[PDB]
Amino acid sequence: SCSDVFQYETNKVTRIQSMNYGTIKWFFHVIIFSYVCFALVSDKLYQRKEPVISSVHTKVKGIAEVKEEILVHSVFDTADYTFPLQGNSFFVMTNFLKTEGQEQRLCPEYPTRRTLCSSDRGCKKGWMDPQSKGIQTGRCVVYEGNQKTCEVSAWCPIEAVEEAPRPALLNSAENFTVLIKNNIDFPGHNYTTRNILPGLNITCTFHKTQNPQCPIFRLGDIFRETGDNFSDVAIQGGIMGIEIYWDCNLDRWFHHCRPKYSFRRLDDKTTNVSLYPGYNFRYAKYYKENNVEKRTLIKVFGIRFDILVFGTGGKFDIIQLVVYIGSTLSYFGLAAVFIDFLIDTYSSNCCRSHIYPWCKCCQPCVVNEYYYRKKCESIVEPKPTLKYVSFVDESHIRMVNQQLLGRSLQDVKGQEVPRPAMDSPVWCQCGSCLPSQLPESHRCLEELCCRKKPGACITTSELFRKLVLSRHVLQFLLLYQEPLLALDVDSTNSRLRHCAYRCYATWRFGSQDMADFAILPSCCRWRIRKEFPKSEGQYSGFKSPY
Amino acid sequence: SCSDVFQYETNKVTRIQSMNYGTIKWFFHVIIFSYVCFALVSDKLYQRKEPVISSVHTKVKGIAEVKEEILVHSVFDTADYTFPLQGNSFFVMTNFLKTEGQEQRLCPEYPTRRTLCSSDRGCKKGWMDPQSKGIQTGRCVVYEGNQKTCEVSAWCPIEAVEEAPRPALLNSAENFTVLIKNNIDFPGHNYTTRNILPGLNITCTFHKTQNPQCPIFRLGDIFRETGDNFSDVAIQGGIMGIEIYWDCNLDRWFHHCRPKYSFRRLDDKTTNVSLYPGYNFRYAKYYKENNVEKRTLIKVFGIRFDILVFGTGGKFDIIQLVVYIGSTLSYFGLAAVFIDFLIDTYSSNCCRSHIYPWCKCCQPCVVNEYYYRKKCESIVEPKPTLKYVSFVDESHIRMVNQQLLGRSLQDVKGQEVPRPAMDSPVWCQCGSCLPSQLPESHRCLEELCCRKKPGACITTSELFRKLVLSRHVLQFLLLYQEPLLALDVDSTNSRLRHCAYRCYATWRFGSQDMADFAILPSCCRWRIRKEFPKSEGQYSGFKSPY
Amino acid sequence: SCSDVFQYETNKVTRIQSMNYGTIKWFFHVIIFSYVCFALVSDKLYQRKEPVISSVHTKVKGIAEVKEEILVHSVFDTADYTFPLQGNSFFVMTNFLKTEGQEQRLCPEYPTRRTLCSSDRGCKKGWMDPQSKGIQTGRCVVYEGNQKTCEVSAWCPIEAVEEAPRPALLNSAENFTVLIKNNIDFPGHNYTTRNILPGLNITCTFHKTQNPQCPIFRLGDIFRETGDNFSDVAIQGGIMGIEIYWDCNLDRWFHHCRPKYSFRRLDDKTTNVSLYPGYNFRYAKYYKENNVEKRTLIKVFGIRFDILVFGTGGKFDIIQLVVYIGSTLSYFGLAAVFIDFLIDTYSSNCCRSHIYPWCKCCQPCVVNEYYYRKKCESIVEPKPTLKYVSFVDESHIRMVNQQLLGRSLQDVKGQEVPRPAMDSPVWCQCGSCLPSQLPESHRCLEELCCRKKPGACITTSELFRKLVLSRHVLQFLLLYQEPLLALDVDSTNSRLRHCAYRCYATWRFGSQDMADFAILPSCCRWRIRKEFPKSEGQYSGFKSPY
Ligand SMILES: CC(C)CCC[C@@H](C)[C@H]1CC[C@H]2[C@@H]3CC=C4C[C@@H](OC(=O)CCC(=O)O)CC[C@]4(C)[C@H]3CC[C@]12C
Ligand SMILES: CC(C)CCC[C@@H](C)[C@H]1CC[C@H]2[C@@H]3CC=C4C[C@@H](OC(=O)CCC(=O)O)CC[C@]4(C)[C@H]3CC[C@]12C
Ligand SMILES: CC(C)CCC[C@@H](C)[C@H]1CC[C@H]2[C@@H]3CC=C4C[C@@H](OC(=O)CCC(=O)O)CC[C@]4(C)[C@H]3CC[C@]12C
Ligand SMILES: *[C@@H]1O[C@H](CO)[C@@H](O[C@@H]2O[C@H](CO)[C@@H](O)[C@H](O)[C@H]2NC(C)=O)[C@H](O)[C@H]1NC(C)=O
Ligand SMILES: *[C@@H]1O[C@H](CO)[C@@H](O[C@@H]2O[C@H](CO)[C@@H](O)[C@H](O)[C@H]2NC(C)=O)[C@H](O)[C@H]1NC(C)=O
Ligand SMILES: *[C@@H]1O[C@H](CO)[C@@H](O[C@@H]2O[C@H](CO)[C@@H](O)[C@H](O)[C@H]2NC(C)=O)[C@H](O)[C@H]1NC(C)=O
Ligand SMILES: *[C@@H]1O[C@H](CO)[C@@H](O[C@@H]2O[C@H](CO)[C@@H](O)[C@H](O)[C@H]2NC(C)=O)[C@H](O)[C@H]1NC(C)=O
Ligand SMILES: Nc1nc2c(ncn2[C@@H]2O[C@H](COP(=O)(O)OP(=O)(O)O)[C@@H](O)[C@H]2O)c(=O)[nH]1
Ligand SMILES: Nc1nc2c(ncn2[C@@H]2O[C@H](COP(=O)(O)OP(=O)(O)O)[C@@H](O)[C@H]2O)c(=O)[nH]1
Ligand SMILES: Nc1nc2c(ncn2[C@@H]2O[C@H](COP(=O)(O)OP(=O)(O)O)[C@@H](O)[C@H]2O)c(=O)[nH]1
Ligand SMILES: *C(=O)CCCCCCCCCCCCCCC
Ligand SMILES: *C(=O)CCCCCCCCCCCCCCC
Ligand SMILES: *C(=O)CCCCCCCCCCCCCCC
Ligand SMILES: *C(=O)CCCCCCCCCCCCCCC
Ligand SMILES: *C(=O)CCCCCCCCCCCCCCC
Ligand SMILES: *C(=O)CCCCCCCCCCCCCCC
Ligand code: NA
Ligand SMILES: [Zn+2]
Ligand SMILES: [Zn+2]
Ligand SMILES: [Zn+2]
Ligand SMILES: [Zn+2]
Ligand SMILES: [Zn+2]
Ligand SMILES: [Zn+2]
Repeated sequence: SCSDVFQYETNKVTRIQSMNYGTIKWFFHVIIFSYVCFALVSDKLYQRKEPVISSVHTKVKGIAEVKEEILVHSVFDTADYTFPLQGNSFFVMTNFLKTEGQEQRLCPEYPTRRTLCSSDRGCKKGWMDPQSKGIQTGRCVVYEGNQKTCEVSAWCPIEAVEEAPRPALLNSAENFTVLIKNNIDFPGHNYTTRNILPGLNITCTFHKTQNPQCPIFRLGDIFRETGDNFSDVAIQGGIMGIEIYWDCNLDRWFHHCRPKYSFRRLDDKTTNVSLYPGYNFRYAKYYKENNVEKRTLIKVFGIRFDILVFGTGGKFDIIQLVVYIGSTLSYFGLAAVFIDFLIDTYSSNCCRSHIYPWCKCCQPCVVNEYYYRKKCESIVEPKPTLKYVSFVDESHIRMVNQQLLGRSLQDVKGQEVPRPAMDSPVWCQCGSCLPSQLPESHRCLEELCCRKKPGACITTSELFRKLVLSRHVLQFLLLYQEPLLALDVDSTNSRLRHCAYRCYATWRFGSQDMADFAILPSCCRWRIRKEFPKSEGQYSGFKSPY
Repeated sequence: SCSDVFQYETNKVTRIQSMNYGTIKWFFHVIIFSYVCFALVSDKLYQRKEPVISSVHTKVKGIAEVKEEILVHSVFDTADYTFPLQGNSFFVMTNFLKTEGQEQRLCPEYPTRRTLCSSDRGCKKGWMDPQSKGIQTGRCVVYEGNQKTCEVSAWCPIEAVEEAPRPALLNSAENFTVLIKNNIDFPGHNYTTRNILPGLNITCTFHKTQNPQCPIFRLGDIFRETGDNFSDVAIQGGIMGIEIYWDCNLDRWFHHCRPKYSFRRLDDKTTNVSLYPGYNFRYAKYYKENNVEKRTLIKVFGIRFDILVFGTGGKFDIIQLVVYIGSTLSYFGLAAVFIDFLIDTYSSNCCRSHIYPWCKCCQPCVVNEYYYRKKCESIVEPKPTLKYVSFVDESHIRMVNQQLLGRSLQDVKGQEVPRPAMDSPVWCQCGSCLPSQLPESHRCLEELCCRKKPGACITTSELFRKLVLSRHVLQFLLLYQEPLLALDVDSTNSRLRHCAYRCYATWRFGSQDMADFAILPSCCRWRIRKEFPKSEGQYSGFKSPY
Repeated sequence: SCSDVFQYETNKVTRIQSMNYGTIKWFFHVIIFSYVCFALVSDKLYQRKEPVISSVHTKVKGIAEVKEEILVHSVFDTADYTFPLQGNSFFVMTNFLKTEGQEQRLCPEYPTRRTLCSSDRGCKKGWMDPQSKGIQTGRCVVYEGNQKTCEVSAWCPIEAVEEAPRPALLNSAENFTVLIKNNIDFPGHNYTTRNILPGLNITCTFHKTQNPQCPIFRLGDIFRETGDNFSDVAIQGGIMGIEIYWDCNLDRWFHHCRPKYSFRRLDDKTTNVSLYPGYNFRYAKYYKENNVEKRTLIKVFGIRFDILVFGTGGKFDIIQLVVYIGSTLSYFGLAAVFIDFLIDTYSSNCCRSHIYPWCKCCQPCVVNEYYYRKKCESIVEPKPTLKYVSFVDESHIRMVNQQLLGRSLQDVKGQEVPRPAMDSPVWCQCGSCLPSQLPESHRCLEELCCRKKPGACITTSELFRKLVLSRHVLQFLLLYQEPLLALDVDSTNSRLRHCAYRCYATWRFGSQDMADFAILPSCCRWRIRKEFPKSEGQYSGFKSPY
């Protein structure tokens, strides 16, 4: 109903005045809160992070004097050593080999072990070797004098097999400068900045400590940073990485979006010719001379500079913070988990029978028995088979959640439970019990005696006659609930019989949890039925409430 | 104060010995833990993942014999069929159309339906058609014999409208090989590796099962993988993707960082000429012949290979694991939520009056009544309007949280509550009540009788005279709290009057929660006031504690 | 054991029938659930998001009539104004400066302030100025007539220092069109789509409202969108961004994967010549004329269009949803936290002694005293030093968890605690106490009197003689636990002495929590020992249970 909707259940708690557990709780809480705040700040988990969208524009500056045997000196400019390719990459030629006046004809292949032939049997027509730039014609030919090489259809004259020039022809390229303009955007955050800000000094060169924001880089300085030697790499070439990292906080109070520049060689420093070490490409200049298409083939060596731009932009997001806080909230209940585990363990008797005698430092932790007693109440499943049995000659109570397979309940011994400390037949050991008058199937239930060993019956006790058999007590108990009650003698006697069973069960078992499922001894049962007999019929006996 | 800071509140709990609920709890816990661990391992939620920073370097190898009508055979090398463009992409020419000796002049446009004119009226001076590479001059001209085309300023001779050659001139390009060198970095994790490791066989070609780590790829094999036909795509061209995936675990014990190679065609397999199918571009060779700038225009068809490199690098992060664990901790309380929901539902009487008679399989779930009784205590808001009423002729108690609008409290019937089973006037049905002597506004409160229907007054009960009106009982109760108390007769009588109200309320209502807000019947009230009258003045009556 | 494994502990709770707290709980729950669902939907936190892998293919269409003084008109096509560079970028030449017939020789440098020399002293041999494309030879030379410039080895004739042409020679480039084909993939989700779908109109041009899905873009329209003027940027050049955003939901029921096109200028709108404003590059055409390698140097101005493709693809992931729900579950316990905080504060007496008299609106919140009483039970650490003391002349009880440094326990006054309202020597103020017969070290414990101020001893009370000293009461209490008990007179007397201590402690302190650690007054102690003396020996006294 409506009145049941507007309810609030609060947990019943026990507040413990303990230095140890209070200190533990607050230590746990402070550590957890400090780590939670530290993780939040360090990893900026309150921030939504957006990857950087980058655009790079490079401007390489520098001229080189190049000396080639012919000896002639020439000046190379950007139009000569730079091949406009990309923005996130630029290439600087550092060396070259020139093959001039090539033509599509038949020519003697350059002398090599795979090529040098003695007769036409050492060459197959149409053979396309992976190591040739030509297709075999089948016949050997004189490359020069004694040398006999396999003729091949290709661009001719064939390239000479020669290593790259040493020293590199554009070794002066380490003195070249590149200006890098990097525009970045965070479209989700709608933020864009660039690496060159107004007022930045433009006549500087980058230095990681002196000028770490000058976007002008000397290539030799890049190689020094990486520990690589420009002169060596210039010969055969390579690939260098210019990393631009953007750790950008777009919170206006803590705003910072500047690049960090780092350098990384990207080509393997290998000498395995099978792997094509360095960085080179064959680039052909075409020109029409003598009404024929010609080719100046240049094997271009150089260094490709890859501009690697990466990073994130963070701005405060409520949802991210909420998610993080919710992911951290359950950690504050671990103090309770730990302390409750301590209360549950140290309440165990084992911790005192064996441990404390050995480790006498832990004895003061016996207070957890009191804490557990005040904290936890143990209850059993109220099953129809549940029965509780008390013997006056025993200090404990037996729980029998076990079917009686025709066995006397006196002989069925179940697990012991402690009594709440509020403060003729063969199975009879008191000589005051009578056989059960129930159906034989259910007769074993009442085959129980007040005592496990021979002795005096509990019926002979004073308190049995004052508590259980006193008409005044039972009448008072009945009137307390029904003050004006008036019943026939038989109905009243039945009520007093029930109240007497109740009184015995409460007296010997205590809690109604046990007294509800208690079983009266035959002696007490039949004494009560003698004090309050029914006019007619037979007694139903124990009927479990569930 | 300080002593209040060092406190620990533990929750009071009820431990249930139940097979069903213990099994349910442990089943829930095991399932939740297993799923939590499985999710953690599978998605590596203990790891901080960094996107890969990639650098690609390609080396295409292969020569092609090209036959063009003129019939002449020529050998194409990389310098011829490759246009150095990028690292994450390479292009292989597969076909071409050559237009030689172009000049900037006035020329007859190539015959087309849009172009063919009969007179100068079919061409507008300065017209720039989207389908022309020229600007109209206004006059028709003879392309050849009868053909009359619109003269146009453009590069001349104009290109012939011809499809790409079939078969492709560089069909042998499927036999070409590309070596891909991929360098990757995880700057946050400070890890870099490359796809070619020392010892990798260099004379292999990639195969997805035999050699899935050879970075040398035959282009035809790529197309076979994709199910595309190289011969067909070579004619008009296309775009192929070489995907390099890096699933890299940088935990040293479980370290693995190798690439997975896959292939994906990236151009639409369309035949819509409006959409410019394939991949072609017009590239012009410039040469000075006859002291004039000329142009050999080549329509270059071929396949662009895009190298797509993606992936993540994971290394264990404490913060990520902490966040995940905290996000999973609350799921362990769902067993408690579920079982408490079961206890709350199955405690409902509805589950037994109607359900169990129908579904007799659920009857053993009646134990939840006991569990709920041992688990939950219901309390009401102690409002000034709160009043509890008990009639001896009823087995229940009425709660009246409702203002008395001049109505007798006997006539005001509130909702019924069950009594805690601890074990002359017109509105009078017992003939022992007197009218209220309070102000008329507050007189209706005491207009209550001990019984709802005619009968004997509860004052005639024995227990009323023994519990409520016995001087010994009240004196004992007062001395129990104040052993040495001694008061004037009037003060003592007032104390006994209060204690008698208390005794009636406790006897008929039980818990002080109800007895505090109980209302004594007029009969009992005035009998008590007769047994313990005050010397002078009038009786204040009921004063709610709140 | 096994029976202890199959247990379920449920929390004991108090259900409060309160409009205020029920409404607060449900308001909290509804707000939290609504925000949780809103965050989930808005941020799609049930989805695993994959970054887009993009491939771009551009096709620029348009021809321009170019007029250069010589005055001659020429038609430029793609082969002329487009430099095949990349897919994610395309370049359109908009202006150029041509330097024809350059040769590698010695030439007079172009007149500038840094260059103009009067004699050979104004030029250093081999000097490589950053602003020169040549290397100084050391001698001045006549550029023209009076002008004297420093001779320099370079490509000659040296380029004239001239601004870019105004108006731009390819100003008609704003009428050019580019078709952008964008293929995207989500490899984890195994989804690929493209921006051109079947049925898309191909004769349109993009408009942000009319045709926001036409992938054909007029460049001038892009600049209008950005608010930039194409004519101005065409002169010196620039960089424009075409952003393609993919917000793609790959859930089939809510599936949508289409691009959003936006435009952003990427070059800084700077006029600082040091920063190389615009976008230009020097591109050289090489031709062999007169058996010499020549160079037509073109300074190419134009606009680079960067195609920026970004976005995510989301598909439902169970793990992500589970993580989010778990991160949100603990927020539902904040209603309980808040209401329990309210119960804990408003139970404070301070809220009534001072606050309510001032703020009389809060008085009805005094019910939290009742709620806290029904919710929280406070217990103390049962330390060996813990002792409770009650004086009959005081209404409260004193807790002494403090060692007695030879001080009489009567003089040691500890903190006050309220009694559970169940309902000759110098330190003696009643004249019935005797000195302690314990060892002097432990004698101060029993140096306690029944009353703090002079008066009658509690032993003179009737209830002391009826409850504590009545043999019947104690015998009944002993038989209630041991009905058939029979002991020697000395053992029985010891049992009655213990039970009398128990009865006094229970009567004056109540709960066994206090009565366990209570200290009997010397008067009561010795009266009890007189009523039940031991045959021989001395009395041990108080022994703390812990
Ligand atoms: C870790 C747990 C235990 C405690 C939770 C701490 C939070 C209260 C902190 C974490 C991140 C903090 C935020 C970090 C960044 C910002 C941005 C800041 O705004 C700006 O800096 C920009 C101002 C502008 O928008 O113009 C305002 C404070 C705020 C929201 C902070 C408010 C306090 C927050 C939410
Ligand atoms: C899912 C819930 C219920 C249980 C939590 C399980 C954790 C205890 C697991 C999850 C991930 C595990 C980690 C996975 C990876 C590593 C890296 C491993 O280190 C290495 O492999 C590299 C060693 C090196 O650093 O040189 C050390 C163990 C550790 C921290 C593991 C420790 C155990 C962890 C934290
Ligand atoms: C926010 C808290 C308090 C409540 C949790 C809500 C969930 C039950 C919602 C959140 C996201 C929802 C999902 C969003 C998307 C989908 C995909 C949908 O499948 C499709 O659309 C594609 C069908 C196909 O696979 O072919 C099926 C429903 C499902 C799983 C939804 C089921 C209901 C979900 C898990
Ligand atoms: C950097 O590289 C250059 C070129 O490889 C090294 O100089 C060469 O060193 C070898 C061995 O001594 C000589 O035979 C060559 O004649 C040198 N060439 C030049 C250009 O002088 C140079 O030594 C390397 N750097 C360092 C520091 O060792
Ligand atoms: C790719 O290379 C293979 C191997 O050279 C070619 O197949 C050969 O083709 C010739 C001419 O038809 C035959 O004489 C050979 O017997 C073939 N060899 C094998 C092993 O089959 C193939 O034609 C080439 N493909 C293209 C498109 O050029
Ligand atoms: C792969 O593509 C080639 C070229 O389109 C196909 O070969 C052509 O097929 C048509 C139809 O039979 C013939 O008219 C042409 O003469 C063929 N050209 C060549 C080069 O032979 C080839 O059939 C396609 N692959 C497959 C398996 O069908
Ligand atoms: C867009 O740019 C063009 C070129 O800069 C501007 O046209 C020039 O404007 C100046 C100043 O009035 C004149 O001296 C030039 O002769 C103009 N050039 C041309 C090509 O006409 C134009 O004004 C700019 N757009 C707007 C709207 O101001
Ligand atoms: N706990 C308990 N209850 C009993 C016992 N014997 C009888 N009762 C209760 O007494 C009632 C039956 O009374 P009884 O004299 O046995 O049968 P009756 O004469 O037919 O009413 C039922 O409510 C039983 O639960 C017993 O040994 N233990
Ligand atoms: N629960 C309850 N308390 C009552 C009732 N009548 C009086 N009291 C209490 O008795 C005290 C007043 O005593 P009373 O004889 O009514 O008035 P007095 O003579 O002025 O003291 C107050 O503490 C009341 O709360 C009643 O019907 N029910
Ligand atoms: N709470 C409490 N227990 C007491 C006090 N005096 C004695 N006892 C208990 O009584 C028992 C000792 O009885 P006592 O006559 O003092 O000594 P005994 O004659 O050697 O047995 C122990 O269990 C004590 O805890 C007292 O003042 N307070
Ligand atoms: C007598 O019964 C003493 C036995 C104590 C058993 C508890 C042992 C404590 C060690 C931890 C056991 C639980 C695992 C917790 C892992 C963090
Ligand atoms: C007896 O009850 C002693 C129990 C004490 C439990 C503490 C066990 C060590 C764990 C300490 C962890 C927190 C650091 C110390 C807090 C002061
Ligand atoms: C008599 O009162 C029996 C009525 C039982 C009502 C409970 C019905 C159980 C079905 C679930 C209802 C709550 C929704 C839970 C969704 C997971
Ligand atoms: C009466 O109290 C029976 C209640 C039993 C509750 C179980 C209802 C079915 C839900 C089971 C979910 C867990 C799987 C089975 C555990 C053994
Ligand atoms: C008398 O004792 C009244 C004092 C009340 C103290 C409580 C003050 C309430 C304000 C909040 C204090 C706790 C911080 C909560 C932050 C959200
Ligand atoms: C006395 O016990 C009054 C306590 C009332 C607590 C409410 C204090 C204000 C916080 C309200 C937050 C939720 C919105 C209002 C719910 C109806
Ligand atoms: Na949580
Ligand atoms: Zn017997
Ligand atoms: Zn017996
Ligand atoms: Zn009446
Ligand atoms: Zn009456
Ligand atoms: Zn004294
Ligand atoms: Zn005294």
